[PDB]
Amino acid sequence: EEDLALKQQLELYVERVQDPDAGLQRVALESMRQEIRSATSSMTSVPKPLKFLRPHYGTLKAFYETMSDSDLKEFLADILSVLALTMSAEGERESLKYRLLGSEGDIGS
Repeated sequence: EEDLALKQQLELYVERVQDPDAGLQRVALESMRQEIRSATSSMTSVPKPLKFLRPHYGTLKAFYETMSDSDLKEFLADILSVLALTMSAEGERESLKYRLLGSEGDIGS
């Protein structure tokens, strides 16, 4: 039940990111960043959040393409740069392109 609840939370966060409200978008993106940081600390297995968020990579890419410049854009660029680790085809430099457009936040996080 816990895995299903986490998957439901992830898809709900994606839907809230798709919502036009800037505040809700910021809240969802911050929650996604927090959970990604928490899960990545597990060195013993591929994070489940990545496995659950794999299908939404194209939708998030389109949403990035549809947004105007803003801090939300930088946070979403950081998220997509982190996500490209598992979905970028060999030779597709999406991660670096989104990182150069991302924030100058601490890489180690």
